[PDB]
Amino acid sequence: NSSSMQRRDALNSLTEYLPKFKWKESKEKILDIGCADGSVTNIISSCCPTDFELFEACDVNVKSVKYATEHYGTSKMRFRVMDIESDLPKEMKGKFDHVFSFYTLHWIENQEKAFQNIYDLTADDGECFLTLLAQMPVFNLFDALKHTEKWRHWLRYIKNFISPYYETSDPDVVIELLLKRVGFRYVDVRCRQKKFEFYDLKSFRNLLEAVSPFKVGQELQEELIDDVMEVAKEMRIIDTQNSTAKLIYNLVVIHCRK
Amino acid sequence: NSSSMQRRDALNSLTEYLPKFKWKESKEKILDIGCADGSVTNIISSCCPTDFELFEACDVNVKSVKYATEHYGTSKMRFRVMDIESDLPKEMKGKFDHVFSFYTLHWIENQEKAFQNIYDLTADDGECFLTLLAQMPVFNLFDALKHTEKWRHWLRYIKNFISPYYETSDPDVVIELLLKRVGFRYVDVRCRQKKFEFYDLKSFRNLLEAVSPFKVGQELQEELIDDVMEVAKEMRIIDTQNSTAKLIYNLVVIHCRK
Repeated sequence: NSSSMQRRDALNSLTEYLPKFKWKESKEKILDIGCADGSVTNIISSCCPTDFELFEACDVNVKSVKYATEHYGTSKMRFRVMDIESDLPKEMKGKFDHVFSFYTLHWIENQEKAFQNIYDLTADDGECFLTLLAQMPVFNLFDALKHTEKWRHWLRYIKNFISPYYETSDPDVVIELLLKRVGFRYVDVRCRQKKFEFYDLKSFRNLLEAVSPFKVGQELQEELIDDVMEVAKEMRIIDTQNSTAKLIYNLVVIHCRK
Repeated sequence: NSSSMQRRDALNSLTEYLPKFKWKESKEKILDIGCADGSVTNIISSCCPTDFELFEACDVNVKSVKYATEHYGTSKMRFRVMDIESDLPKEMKGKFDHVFSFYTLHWIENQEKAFQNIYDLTADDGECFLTLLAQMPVFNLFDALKHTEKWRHWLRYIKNFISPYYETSDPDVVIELLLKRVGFRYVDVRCRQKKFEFYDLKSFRNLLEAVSPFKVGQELQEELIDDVMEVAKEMRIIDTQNSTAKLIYNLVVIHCRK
């Protein structure tokens, strides 16, 4: 049960960039896109040196984890279920002075919609701090499995989708070009190479079981992840001699203002 | 219910210094002095890029909060009740490759004992990352109340104690001199000026109620903290016109090796 790399990365990126944004607000309404567990939300709020006396809003699509935090993240700092790929509830358009979107580790289908939503959810002279993934071997892992002669036929009807910036050259400029066109006045995108090591394959298997894009039966789910773990060895994502797994991935840190 | 300044400070100091220490260990046993809520312990573990497959040990003196986290911080990463001012359980002498001690906000009676314990709890070529408080108006606040003609007589038998480094000039050199004498081969002590603002007096009162060094009856505890809040206005720790409270305090960041 480790979501640690998301938590570690959310943390290091937040701390590194805290000094770079200006709050200069008497009241303040802050939104956190892809909250999941409130572990990050709870440290964000404490690390934010501003008033935000109420309406620290946060959303996720998985509604079990959201409610699980509604019980734990506590009151007088709102929780919600929401998708940023869905059409915007106009009620909260331009409601938030600060938006946080740390990477989800679920493949996103439509980016510019999500970016346009981040643009529409932000008030004026309001800041956005987003991180997302340019290269992530976990995505490459499942994609390969989707293309094994065993599974290729049965997962054909599942949509791979496309990121206009994922595993492209200079994803930082691509995303900068996109965000300006969406209307963002200030933007500052940087690539950060990250490494996360799993010291037992059981920990690695639990991530893949959490992240699997595939809806196999309780019957098959074992067999599926067994074959992903095998593909992971072929890919050298797993060290077969150490029984370790190292993820080398590229993080895109977006700091922008409207 | 905000322990945020301890959490915010633990965080910023940890992240800033993560790149500066070398793990270079195959196994690893890590101890966290003054754990309280496992909020910091849970982010430390995720931010530590090392094996520590088991024996991530942690202690506090208040046994309700410890058990409260034993239920929440989960298994295969040990919890314990312990005081670092008490005589060392030899069982864990030189057991830990990394020791963390983020400041407690309770006045410590004996430092060199605690420092000597930090020295005895650490294995060889093992790192210590400690933060503690050089100047903190909260301590000055209660001290003044201890010396009001109303309370002076009734709190006379309570011990004020002394820090050889607290509200001294160059506390950084004093603590460096002490830690070397304890035996530490590498030491690197720095002063960090910190500011934390409370935007309502109710939040401030809840801290003081949590931190109060004084054992007044449920009957009197209200009257006591009412008088601390009044002393806080006299001290200009509380802005009477904004109904805010700003804490300007000095943090001592210790990075050392045996």
